[PDB]
Amino acid sequence: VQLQESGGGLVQPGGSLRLSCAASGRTFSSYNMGWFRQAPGKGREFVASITSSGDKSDYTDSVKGRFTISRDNAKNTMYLQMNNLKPEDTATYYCARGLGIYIIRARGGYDHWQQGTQVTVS
Repeated sequence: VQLQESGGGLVQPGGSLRLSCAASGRTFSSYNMGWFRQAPGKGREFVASITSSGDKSDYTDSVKGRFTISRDNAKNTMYLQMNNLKPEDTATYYCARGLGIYIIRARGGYDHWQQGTQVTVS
């Protein structure tokens, strides 16, 4: 296991949830880290990602202004703060990471994947 997700569960529409993703401190700040999500019968949609240093981040259009990705390199933990949650956001959320040489938007850059956490908006 390279990545361990926390957070998830049930949320009311308009509510908030924080996801987190931990990895080893040895190499933590060498990797971009992001979140993808998957609804049954569909593919893995990019949600957000953040560069190794935390200086750059990006988001899929439908979550801009609602979700914020951040990382605490000191604590070896990355976060997705999900605010104003909507039915469209129900999915399994996967933490992913890839070497910092990749641009964060490159799907092909994500080497490691967590097991996923289910988020259901009531």
